[PDB]
Parts: sequence; C-alpha cells; structure tokens
Amino acid sequence: IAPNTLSNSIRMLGSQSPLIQAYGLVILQQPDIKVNAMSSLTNHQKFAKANVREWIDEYNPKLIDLNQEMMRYSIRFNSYYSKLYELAGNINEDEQSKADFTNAYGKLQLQVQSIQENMEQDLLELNRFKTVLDKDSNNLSIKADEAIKTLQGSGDIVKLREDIKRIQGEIQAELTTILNRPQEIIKGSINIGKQVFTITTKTIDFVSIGTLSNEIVNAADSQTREAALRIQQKQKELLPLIQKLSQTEAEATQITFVEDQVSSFTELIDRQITTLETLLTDWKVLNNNMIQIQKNVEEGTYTDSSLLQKHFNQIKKVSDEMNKQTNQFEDYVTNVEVH
Repeated sequence: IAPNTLSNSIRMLGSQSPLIQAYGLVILQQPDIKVNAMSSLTNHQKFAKANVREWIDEYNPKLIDLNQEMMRYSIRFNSYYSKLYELAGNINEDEQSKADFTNAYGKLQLQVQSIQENMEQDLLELNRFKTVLDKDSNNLSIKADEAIKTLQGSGDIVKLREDIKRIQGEIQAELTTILNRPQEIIKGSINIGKQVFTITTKTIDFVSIGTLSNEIVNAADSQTREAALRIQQKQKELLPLIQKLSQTEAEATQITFVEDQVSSFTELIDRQITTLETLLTDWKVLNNNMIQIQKNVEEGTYTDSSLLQKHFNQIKKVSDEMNKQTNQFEDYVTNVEVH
C-alpha cells in the first residue's frame, strides 16, 4: 500500500470546483435570447440553464458530502491509530488482543466499504446527468454550425468564430493552470463580467469570466501571475474580433457565445466526473488492500506482528494524506469565491 494510493484526486475535485461554478454562472447570466436564424437556440439555452441549476442543486453537493465523509473517516482512523497500532503488535501475544484488533479494524474497513458504496451510487447518478449534458451540448454545437453556415453569406464569419472560440479555450486552460498550482494558503476570487457591443442600432451582450482577484494577479508564484497576465491580454484580443463578427452578422455572435459557454462548462463537468471515477478506482484498491490485511490476520499469516504494524502504518500514511486533501478540497470550495 503506497502512501500515494489515492493520488491527487480529492484535492483536484476541490480545485476544479470554482471554475465549474464560474463557467456555470456565465451561462446563467448570459441573457435569454431569441435568434431568427436559429429558432432552436432559445430552447437549447433553456436546457443549458436548467442543466447548470441541476448541477448546483442536486449533483455538486454529493461531491461536498463525499468529501466530508472521507474527512470524518480520516479523523476517526487517526484517533484510534495509537491503540490499534499497539493491539496490532500484540496479536500473537494473546488470543484476546487478536480478537480486539480484528473487531476494531473490521469496523474501520466497514466504514471504508460504506464510503465506497456511496461513491459508486454517486457516480451512477452523476453519469446520468453527464449523459444528458454531453448530448445537449453536442446537439447545440451541431445546430450552431448549421445556423452559422446559413448566415455566412459569400469565409469571413467562420474564421472570426473560430478565433473567438480558440481564445476562449486558451483562457479556460490558463484558468485551469492557475487552479492547478500549489497554493500554500488557498484564497482568491473569480468575478464574472458583462460587456456590451453596439452595431447598426442594436446592442450585443457578452458575459464572461472577467477580473481575477489580487491574490492571483499579484501571486508570488511567477507561473500563476504570468498566466493571469496572459488571460488579461486575451480578454482584450476578443474585443475587435467580436465587434467585427457582430457588425458583419449579429446573430452569429449571439449564437457563438451561447454555444461556446455551454461547451466550456460541459468539458469541465466531464473532467470532474472522470476525476471522481479515478478516485473510486483507487479507493477500491485501498479497501481491497485493507480487506486482505483482515483475511491474513484471520488465516494466521502474521506470525510476526511487526509486519502487521508495518502494514498498519502504511494505512496511516494514506489516512494522513486523505485528511490533507479533504481539507484542501474544503478550502477550495470555501475560500476561492465566485461572483
């Protein structure tokens, strides 16, 4: 049993969370729109908003609950460690101690079992949502492409559209890189902004991730700061591209935003669900390993109790790291705020 059994999935589920909350609020806040060139657009947008709220109301808090469960397990385990380490060393010294260790260790394995089963249920329910969302986004992307091709007159609008999407993707990735870096103290803020463009008339709304907090923009960590500066620049690059597209065909802009916003959020949801699957795959390895220790104690394999103490310590190292990462998770979803 490696101290690294559970990799970095617990932490990453936390650090992924503020970006998902931001890209979600962008969808909620982009205004309800009708476009004659794509009459399905209104309904696709309806679905997108309802999906985001489903994630807020129903799904995201499963992840929060899981995390609390793994934290409380690690607290419990750590609280019993010294006495159970001592029992482990005495399993052959007296048949009653062997009883007492197998009883308590067994309860802790049951608790680990119980978290595994909650995880498994969570993931079944989360993949039902992922199925709907992934389909919704792809339907919308397909009808967007089709409406745009009807707008495009006599290569202009496609090129602009692509460049706007390219830059939005580069922003998304830089933001991810920021949230992936080691923060000693986990703190900051992502604000969502609204911009308006004027054509002839009429006005065009553009909601997006706007300003990042002082903690990020002036981070001591040069990779974080530099990534924050690049975001600032790319945000400004969007602005002539959007005016050009909008003045050429305004509905192409309004379609472009909705489809790009939903696709971002969808990508981030997918990645977070994948991260949970990896956590489950690894948690199963831990639990199995724990069950084998159990079986070998009962079958009498530990004729040398110090080898059981060595294995019990290995599990302590995993407990400690679980406590570390669940606390990080909690910090990310508490202290990196989104408005």
